[PDB]
Amino acid sequence: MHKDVKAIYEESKILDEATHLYGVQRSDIHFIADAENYVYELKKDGESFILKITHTIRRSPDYILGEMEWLHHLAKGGLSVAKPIASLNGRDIEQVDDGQGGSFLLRVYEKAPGHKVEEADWNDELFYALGQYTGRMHKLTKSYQLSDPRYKRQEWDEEEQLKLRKYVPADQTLVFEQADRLMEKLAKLPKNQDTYGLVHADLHHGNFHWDQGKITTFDFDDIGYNWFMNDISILLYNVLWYPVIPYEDKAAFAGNFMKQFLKGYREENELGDEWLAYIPDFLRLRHVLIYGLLHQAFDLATIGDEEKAMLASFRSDIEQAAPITTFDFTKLSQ
Amino acid sequence: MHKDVKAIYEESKILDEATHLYGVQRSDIHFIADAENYVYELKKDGESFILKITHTIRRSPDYILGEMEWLHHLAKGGLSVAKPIASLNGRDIEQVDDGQGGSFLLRVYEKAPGHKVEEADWNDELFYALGQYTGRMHKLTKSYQLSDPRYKRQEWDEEEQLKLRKYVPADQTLVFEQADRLMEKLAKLPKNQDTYGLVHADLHHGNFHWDQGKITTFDFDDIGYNWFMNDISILLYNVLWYPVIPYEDKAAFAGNFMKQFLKGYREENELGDEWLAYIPDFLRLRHVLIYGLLHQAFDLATIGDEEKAMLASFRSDIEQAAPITTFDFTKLSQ
Ligand SMILES: Nc1ncnc2c1ncn2[C@@H]1O[C@H](COP(=O)(O)OP(=O)(O)NP(=O)(O)O)[C@@H](O)[C@H]1O
Ligand SMILES: Nc1ncnc2c1ncn2[C@@H]1O[C@H](COP(=O)(O)OP(=O)(O)NP(=O)(O)O)[C@@H](O)[C@H]1O
Ligand SMILES: CC(C)C[C@H](NC(=O)[C@@H](O)[C@@H](O)[C@@H](N)CC(N)=O)[C@@H]1Cc2cccc(O)c2C(=O)O1
Ligand SMILES: CC(C)C[C@H](NC(=O)[C@@H](O)[C@@H](O)[C@@H](N)CC(N)=O)[C@@H]1Cc2cccc(O)c2C(=O)O1
Ligand SMILES: [Cl-]
Ligand SMILES: [Cl-]
Ligand SMILES: [Cl-]
Ligand SMILES: [Cl-]
Ligand SMILES: [Cl-]
Ligand SMILES: [Mg+2]
Ligand SMILES: [Mg+2]
Ligand SMILES: [Mg+2]
Ligand SMILES: [Mg+2]
Repeated sequence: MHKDVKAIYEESKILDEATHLYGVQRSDIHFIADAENYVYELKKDGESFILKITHTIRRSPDYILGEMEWLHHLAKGGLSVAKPIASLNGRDIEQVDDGQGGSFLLRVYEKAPGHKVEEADWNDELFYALGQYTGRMHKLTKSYQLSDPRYKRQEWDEEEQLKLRKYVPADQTLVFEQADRLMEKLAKLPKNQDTYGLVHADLHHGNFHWDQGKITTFDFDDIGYNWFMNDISILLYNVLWYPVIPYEDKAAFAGNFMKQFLKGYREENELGDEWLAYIPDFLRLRHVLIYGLLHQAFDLATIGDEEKAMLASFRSDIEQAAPITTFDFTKLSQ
Repeated sequence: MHKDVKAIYEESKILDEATHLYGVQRSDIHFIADAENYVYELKKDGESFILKITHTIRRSPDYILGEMEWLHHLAKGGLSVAKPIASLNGRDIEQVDDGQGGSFLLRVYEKAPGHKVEEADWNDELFYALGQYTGRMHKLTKSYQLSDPRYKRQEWDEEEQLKLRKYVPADQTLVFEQADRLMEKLAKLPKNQDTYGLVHADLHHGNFHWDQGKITTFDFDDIGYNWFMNDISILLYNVLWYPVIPYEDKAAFAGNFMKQFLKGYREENELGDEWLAYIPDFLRLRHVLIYGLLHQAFDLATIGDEEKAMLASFRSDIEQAAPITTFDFTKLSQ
């Protein structure tokens, strides 16, 4: 959570607003998580919904409307996504004055059917199904047309958490050098309809439900224009980071995941073998992004020595330009 | 900091006791750090001292007296170490009742002459000097005679922070499997007076001062019986973790540090080349220890998602039995 948002959020006050805006009682709202947004389950007329709250420090209403517009496009095209629900005043986003020049932004979505994947689900069938779904998502995004420039989502390199100098101590000169080199390397990549588009940009097993083999995604809060190969790499990063079943051999796991994923992906979208060589760079970019996120979450003048000790490990991985995995992804060519 | 100690520490009350025990005004007590102990600089009659405060949750007075007996052995042998200073009541350790049947434990040391190493002093000359000093320390420890068994320091395997099952969730089955395998593997190693003895067990560049080429060590809080090559490996782990000058190539840095260190070490103590093969195991052991330390410091029920995300990276390194570096230390044989 962005440290400046955490500092201003008063939960009982803003949830009181939600009660009137969505026509529920406080007892119908249940906390889920507070990672990037404040997320709650909201019960109304038998059914379950999901309330996500954020703030203008990190999101504008128009930017969120660009998320909703893409969601609509995907749902129209037959992809299972969790759709927004309007407030009692008919709004997709409710804006609440914080009293200090900003706004809390509330929005509600349908609760995706099924559940997050568990050990019994963490297998080749899942990885294949993720590939099929992601392929379908990328094919569908090729026909997306932005209705209004107000709602334009960011390009990959505009991401706030990649602005390391804003959040990381100025003395970490090698960190900035390696990050700069990497973003300069990825900026050399070509972009066309078949390689680059509006993508989810945070695929992971906290952001979808599995309902007897059927995937429904959510958490479209970070969508942006990006390479299809990067969208895939971000999922890989995430499954390597938080594996449902812990692994002893990282390379072997990465290779098997990608083998199964790509079998499914290839049934639904064409992407050239040349992109496989860039997976390691995209994995390194995610690591840089996480280092930025962590610094945007922490005040280094107050955090503990233990947190600093863990941050030191991440710092050195970035300074080394250490590969996330030793698996040679080029061997997964068709 | 041990989470149970952090929970009960009443700083102001305890520092009020320190004013009378060591004869200093509250304004002449300056906070330094709160990593494993609460550490303060004391200013008295134009000289400087160091106050370290802990609690009976993690240390007994007799165990600390074991630290001090070794310090005096080393000092008598000509090694520069920061010696304890008695309180105004003539005691090497002062105890302050916590109100619940435990005690805060206060003790004061000489402030070591010199300063912490910086970028300008991070070079082959330092690494060589560290080798010389460490070799002298190991040679000196061979003649240590323990006075009474009350003051015995622990064997390596008795370390609290290696007791992962006490602090880490029971479901991290692969973590425990790897930790157990490694501890059993190291238990196969031979021990004799030339390979094993009472050692510092936490050498790092936060734990010594450099005064124009002369080293004075401190933070003897974790001394215990261990292999000489593990004492050396622990220093290596620590310089790789918090390098004063960040490196791009970990293996090259590790190799160069050890080459310079061993040149110095070999002038002052003879240790067989067969031990070099065990550096990677000892480095992995330290990584296990740090995982235990972090769990001892954190309450997983209340820590934030950002800390958990960093811990997940650590967990996976242990699960993979990932080597800390790819450098082949057996190439540094004579
Ligand atoms: N539409 C939905 N349907 C069902 N459950 C959901 C839905 N949206 C969110 N959740 C649940 O609430 C959790 C948090 O929501 P999420 O949208 O992941 O928040 P976030 O703050 O953006 N977290 P991050 O994944 O770190 O960016 C998810 O992991 C799900 O458990
Ligand atoms: N004898 C001393 N002379 C000079 N400075 C000292 C001395 N002892 C401690 N310090 C300073 O106080 C800091 C913290 O003391 P230290 O003994 O390292 O505490 P700790 O809580 O055991 N930390 P750790 O290194 O994580 O085990 C050191 O890094 C030095 O900056
Ligand atoms: C606190 C944060 C570091 C947690 C992290 N989340 C992310 O890495 C991403 O959501 C962010 O990197 C992303 N929101 C940043 C962005 N700008 O897109 C982690 C990532 C993750 C991986 C696999 C399964 C998971 O359930 C999760 C998860 O829930 O969150
Ligand atoms: C919060 C804690 C993780 C910080 C860490 N300290 C250690 O790793 C060691 O002091 C402990 O592992 C050690 N006290 C545990 C033990 N049982 O001996 C770090 C280690 C370190 C490495 C290099 C230079 C440094 O200044 C430091 C430092 O000051 O502390
Ligand atoms: Cl709640
Ligand atoms: Cl709206
Ligand atoms: Cl399977
Ligand atoms: Cl005493
Ligand atoms: Cl254990
Ligand atoms: Mg999410
Ligand atoms: Mg999100
Ligand atoms: Mg220390
Ligand atoms: Mg210490």
